[PDB]
Amino acid sequence: NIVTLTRFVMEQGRKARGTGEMTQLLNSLCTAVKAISTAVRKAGIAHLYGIAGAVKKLDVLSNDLVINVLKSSFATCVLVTEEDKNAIIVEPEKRGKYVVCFDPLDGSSNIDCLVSIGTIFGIYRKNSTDEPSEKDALQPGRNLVAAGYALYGSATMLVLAMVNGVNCFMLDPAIGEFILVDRNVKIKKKGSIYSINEGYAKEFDPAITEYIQRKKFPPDNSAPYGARYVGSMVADVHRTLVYGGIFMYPANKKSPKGKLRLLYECNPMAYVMEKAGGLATTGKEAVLDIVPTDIHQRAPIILGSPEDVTELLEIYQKHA
Amino acid sequence: NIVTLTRFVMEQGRKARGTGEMTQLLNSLCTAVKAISTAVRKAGIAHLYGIAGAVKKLDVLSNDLVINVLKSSFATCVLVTEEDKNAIIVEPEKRGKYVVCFDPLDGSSNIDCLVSIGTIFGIYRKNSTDEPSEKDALQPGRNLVAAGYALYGSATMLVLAMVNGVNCFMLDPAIGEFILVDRNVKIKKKGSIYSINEGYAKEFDPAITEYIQRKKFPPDNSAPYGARYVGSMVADVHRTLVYGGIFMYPANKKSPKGKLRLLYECNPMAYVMEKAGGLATTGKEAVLDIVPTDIHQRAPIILGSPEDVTELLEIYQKHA
Amino acid sequence: NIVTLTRFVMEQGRKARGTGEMTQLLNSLCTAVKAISTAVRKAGIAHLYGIAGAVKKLDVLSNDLVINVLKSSFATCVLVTEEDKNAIIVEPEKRGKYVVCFDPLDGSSNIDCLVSIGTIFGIYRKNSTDEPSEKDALQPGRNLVAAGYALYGSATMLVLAMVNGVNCFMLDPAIGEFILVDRNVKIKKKGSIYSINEGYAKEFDPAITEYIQRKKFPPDNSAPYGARYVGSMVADVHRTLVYGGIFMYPANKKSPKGKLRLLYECNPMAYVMEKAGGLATTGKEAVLDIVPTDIHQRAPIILGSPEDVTELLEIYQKHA
Amino acid sequence: NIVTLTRFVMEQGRKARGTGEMTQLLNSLCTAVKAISTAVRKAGIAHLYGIAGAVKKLDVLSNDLVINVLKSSFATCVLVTEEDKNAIIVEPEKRGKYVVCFDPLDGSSNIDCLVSIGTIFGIYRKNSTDEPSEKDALQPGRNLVAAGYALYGSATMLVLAMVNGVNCFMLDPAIGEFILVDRNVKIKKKGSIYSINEGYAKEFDPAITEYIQRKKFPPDNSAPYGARYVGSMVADVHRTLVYGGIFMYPANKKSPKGKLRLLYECNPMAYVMEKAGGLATTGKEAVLDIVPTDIHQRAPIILGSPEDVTELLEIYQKHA
Ligand SMILES: Nc1ncnc2c1ncn2[C@@H]1O[C@H](COP(=O)(O)O)[C@@H](O)[C@H]1O
Ligand SMILES: Nc1ncnc2c1ncn2[C@@H]1O[C@H](COP(=O)(O)O)[C@@H](O)[C@H]1O
Ligand SMILES: Nc1ncnc2c1ncn2[C@@H]1O[C@H](COP(=O)(O)O)[C@@H](O)[C@H]1O
Ligand SMILES: Nc1ncnc2c1ncn2[C@@H]1O[C@H](COP(=O)(O)O)[C@@H](O)[C@H]1O
Ligand SMILES: O=P(O)(O)OC[C@H]1O[C@@](CO)(OP(=O)(O)O)[C@@H](O)[C@@H]1O
Ligand SMILES: O=P(O)(O)OC[C@H]1O[C@@](CO)(OP(=O)(O)O)[C@@H](O)[C@@H]1O
Ligand SMILES: O=P(O)(O)OC[C@H]1O[C@@](CO)(OP(=O)(O)O)[C@@H](O)[C@@H]1O
Ligand SMILES: O=P(O)(O)OC[C@H]1O[C@@](CO)(OP(=O)(O)O)[C@@H](O)[C@@H]1O
Ligand SMILES: [Zn+2]
Ligand SMILES: [Zn+2]
Ligand SMILES: [Zn+2]
Ligand SMILES: [Zn+2]
Repeated sequence: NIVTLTRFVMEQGRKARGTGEMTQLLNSLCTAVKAISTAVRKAGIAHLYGIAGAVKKLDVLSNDLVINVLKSSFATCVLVTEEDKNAIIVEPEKRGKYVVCFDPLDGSSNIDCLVSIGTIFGIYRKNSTDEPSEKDALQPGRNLVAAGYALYGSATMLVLAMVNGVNCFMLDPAIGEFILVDRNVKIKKKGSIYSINEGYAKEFDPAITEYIQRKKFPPDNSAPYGARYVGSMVADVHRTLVYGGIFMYPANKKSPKGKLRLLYECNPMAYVMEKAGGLATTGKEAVLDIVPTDIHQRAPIILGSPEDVTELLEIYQKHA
Repeated sequence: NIVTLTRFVMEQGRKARGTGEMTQLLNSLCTAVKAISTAVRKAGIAHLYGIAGAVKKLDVLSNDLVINVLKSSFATCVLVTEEDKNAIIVEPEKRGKYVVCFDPLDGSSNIDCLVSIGTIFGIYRKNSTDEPSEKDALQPGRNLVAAGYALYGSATMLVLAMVNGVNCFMLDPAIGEFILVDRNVKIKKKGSIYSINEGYAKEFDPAITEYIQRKKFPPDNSAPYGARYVGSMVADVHRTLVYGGIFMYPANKKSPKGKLRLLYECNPMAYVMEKAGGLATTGKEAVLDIVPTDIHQRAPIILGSPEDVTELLEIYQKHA
Repeated sequence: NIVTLTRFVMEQGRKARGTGEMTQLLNSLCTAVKAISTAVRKAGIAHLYGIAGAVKKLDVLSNDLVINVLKSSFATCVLVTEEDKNAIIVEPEKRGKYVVCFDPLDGSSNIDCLVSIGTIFGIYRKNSTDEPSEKDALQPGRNLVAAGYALYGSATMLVLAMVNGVNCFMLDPAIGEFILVDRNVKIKKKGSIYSINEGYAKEFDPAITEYIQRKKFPPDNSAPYGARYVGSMVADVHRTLVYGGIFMYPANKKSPKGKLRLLYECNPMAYVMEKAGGLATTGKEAVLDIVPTDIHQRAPIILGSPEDVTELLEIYQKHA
Repeated sequence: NIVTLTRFVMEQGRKARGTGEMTQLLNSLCTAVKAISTAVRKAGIAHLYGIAGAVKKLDVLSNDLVINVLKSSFATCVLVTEEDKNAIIVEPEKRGKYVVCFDPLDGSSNIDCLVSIGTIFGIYRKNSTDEPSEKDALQPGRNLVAAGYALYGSATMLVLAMVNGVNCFMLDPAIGEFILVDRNVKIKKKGSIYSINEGYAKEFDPAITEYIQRKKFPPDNSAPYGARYVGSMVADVHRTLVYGGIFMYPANKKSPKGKLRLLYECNPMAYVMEKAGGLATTGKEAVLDIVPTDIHQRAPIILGSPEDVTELLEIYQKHA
């Protein structure tokens, strides 16, 4: 009773009576993630180092792989990449109805020191009948059909959230299959870890400043929270999902609108947190309700266990 | 030309005119690290999920692979594991002269959320003419013949430090060969990242507190440091070696002698840092000079780029 | 423009407007073949040999893997295995409409000396509405919906024939995907290799005896045919498919009805040869037209390039 | 306990008190065979089929991997390849004392239909005090220091024969390690399989003809032998070593000096057969005693179980 991702997606497409265009897209996504995972684990590196006698940095190659494999699903009309200034309009022969927003290799500062990196994606349905253009990507994350990420960590995991729930799949690289290892994931209501880059403590607003303080010096004299900040949003959000706690990347003054991008970092991760029973907020509003105006717009985000996120939203409220 | 770890170790053994007993040992570490890497990446997991009809949790397995493959080398007499209450004395039939101190899977809290984990090891030459015992492991780190670690991060890397210097080997998993990618590694003199678990801020001593303060609000008005703390010592020490900066786990009033263990976490990493041109101090003395009195003794450690560690030792001096 | 087997099967199921039950079955088949290929290449063998301190012969395990993965496709009601005396009736919860006939590891005498072995399968649609029983498997191969084989040779290849043609897919074991490498395969009209076990020359009928003779001593004094007989039907039929020539395993007197079994050796391979433009005959009739009476019935078979098979059928005719 | 090939070669080198130059060489063969095995199994093929948007045919690549990884050993002075018109003299900077004769990918006709293929090698110690030349390769096979082959069949196996005997190592591709699975291999005294290309029956001499006749129609009325002929010498010789029997490629009147080459096909396999207790004859003399006069010279060879080869030498004597 092994459920593979291939079996799971097809079963879901059949219960939903899709024409199979969305199933084709998700199957292409699973193929693109396995190919990236293999290049990230450095298979074939001996050839660069001349094992047979005698370039593509991993993020450019992860980008070429997601664009090609997704264009050949015949299921997308618009692609937005973290790595590309403009939205990619798929050629008419290869068009389908979906819009995919992705970060091809997340945790750019973490690539060379070999810490966990990952791929983040969100899928929208084209809501118009005109030529595909950037406009089709500019939808609130509330409109996502599916979103998720693949983590290339000690093992590779693909986490997929759709209307029905969040499920986690582990890649068995011996057979190239993702196996369902966690069905219907729900985040703990309260965690014990907070995750933020405190080197920006000087630019933090008073509510963040107050909340961190409370985590280190708890008023009630319970144990302080542990701190963890891997530096790759994928890696820090996955641990928040699996262990609980809170992850924050607020507006500071170098990034006054936050550093993380809305369509392919914040919205995918916000949708997974909400399908898992957590909250994802800007501090003032829910991330999935923002209507973007630029495909590379930034938003501050705080996401994680609902009691921890509620505790910080109450501090935001008493500072107005 | 492709220098594999097997070619490198055999040539270093030839230069040194060793009998070949330490080359057999280093070759046995290379095999155990490859077998742990494959298990960590979850190859064969489908069989656990019933793919063929019809769990040695990853740290017990890593522990069992290092002890067995190292007894089979005929090169060791005493083995000290993070996982083991007592020193393991190798049966006289497999007995050789080296003492191997190791942490088989570091970053215990990070195993389940799939963040980078790793193996740490230090090798001593047995010095007594007595029967092998715990005592042959209780040598200052200054007496280490070789030390290093394997990081199972986005790719698997082995870093080996011997008298000659520090060399980095990348595993090419397609051929099961460690390839020399970075020779005679030297840490940057000053970095821009500090790494510490700030959840313990209530229990830090005043030189640590003052130092974190200067990193966040620089008195000379230079730019603040970035913060990173993955939570696995191997991953944080490895990013410190490759990018620079400082890593700290001081005594807090929960772990008043520090948390990390001297024989198999602090001494191996101190020895690597020192052969790469950096420092490793308790804040009061050099880690490699401590005379161990217990195989599971703990020590504080501060390590990293020479200028950053020196800056903290200055602050430690204006407070005593 | 890579076509993977997953993309190809789904596209074909959509053009045919299947409910997706056949697509699910073929996706399970692709997962079962990858798992067998990995166990055949001996991944993990170091664990039998005690790498970590401390049974299922490859054909019993290949059998357990095909039965479990096919039962969990929820698409089969009857299974017939080379290795099982009785047909397997799938439990009602897991039932679907298809009947699958398979040889789990072909070339039993070739397993231990490591020569090419393979998996052979044929799929029928249940043509009745009564309880599944052996009767459902007893259909002429003319009724096959899909048939094919996976060869675990120097590389792993899956050859799949359905009404529309024969296509060959190569496993890239680095990502676990089968990639379409040969579309719409057609066998050469005449080949230059004959494949038969000549150690039975004493029991051969006069038409076989005459035909071999003509291959070694050609009347017209052209070049003799080369001989090849790997000993695994999969391996010998695949070379016949790809290079042309003829493969024969006639009735001799130890196997007076031939040695090869009809439902899971002869019919699958006969269907592939006919979709590829070749012939497969008993010598008297076409193999796919035999109506079987026992699920483990044997049939002689001669298959391959049509001019070569016609030349031997003309000799059969002048010996009556 | 797990004996890897790296552990075995290093201990044999220690027993023999070698300087370590032949251990470096055998370790370089183990690495080149792992890299050819991965290429043969087609890992990374998706990249050729455009998975990332945007061939060194397998024998050229195998050739380039053996020469490069062997020059990098600093252990060879002359290399003779099946693929190379002339002997390769290693640059004085990489020059050592051994002469390596090899066939990089044997079974050229079988590469495209994916039947077992393999690598064959023989190592001589250079004997002249002269500048290295073709001449140091022209030594009788009796002067070989080590010989063996790698078979890329259903699993990858390395068979190594040195003075001590023949040992078989299975590649565990999950960890990239060759594991000792069969120690001091001895061929059966009499087998029940004969292997020859009978398509040449018109050109065989009368002792071969008579011998095949006795195998098919036994005069003492014992059971006929089975016939097997894969078509790749490594695969057929390997099945002869493990099951027994006889392998023959006599001179036919197309190849009157035989087809297989003395330095890198016949001598390596003869040396393995002899260390396993079997025979290797041209029909007239022992293969290992022939004095080569050309690095690409051909010889007939008959090899296999002692009683079967002796039976054929008897027939060869009643005809001259
Ligand atoms: N594999 C899938 N699993 C989840 N829901 C899907 C699946 N396939 C399609 N559906 C649902 O059906 C809609 C249209 O399917 P489609 O015709 O394939 O584009 C999708 O946008 C989903 O809401
Ligand atoms: N492979 C090696 N590379 C580095 N130094 C080694 C090597 N092998 C041995 N040596 C040095 O020589 C000493 C004795 O070698 P051994 O006889 O093998 O125990 C060791 O303690 C090292 O200091
Ligand atoms: N993936 C497939 N490719 C080939 N034809 C198929 C495919 N799926 C289904 N069809 C055809 O449609 C019939 C019924 O499909 P199904 O409802 O899935 O059982 C099959 O028996 C085939 O003839
Ligand atoms: N690893 C080895 N195993 C078998 N015998 C070896 C080994 N290494 C060297 N010897 C023997 O010792 C000789 C000289 O060793 P070397 O100094 O390395 O060239 C060789 O020609 C072999 O006969
Ligand atoms: O160094 P800081 O400022 O903390 O930024 C890290 C954040 O930005 C991202 C976005 O791509 O990393 P990075 O810039 O290194 O590429 C996230 O993965 C991560 O959470
Ligand atoms: O949770 P904190 O207290 O920060 O401790 C993490 C430190 O301890 C160690 C030691 O084993 O991790 P862990 O307990 O999770 O196994 C180090 O890897 C790590 O640097
Ligand atoms: O030894 P012979 O009689 O030639 O039989 C081999 C034939 O039978 C099969 C059937 O399973 O092999 P085997 O008995 O060794 O298992 C075929 O793969 C093969 O073509
Ligand atoms: O076709 P025949 O004449 O039987 O020759 C096959 C023999 O020659 C060799 C020598 O290289 O194969 P091939 O030409 O196909 O490369 C051997 O592997 C094999 O045993
Ligand atoms: Zn990012
Ligand atoms: Zn640890
Ligand atoms: Zn069979
Ligand atoms: Zn050859």
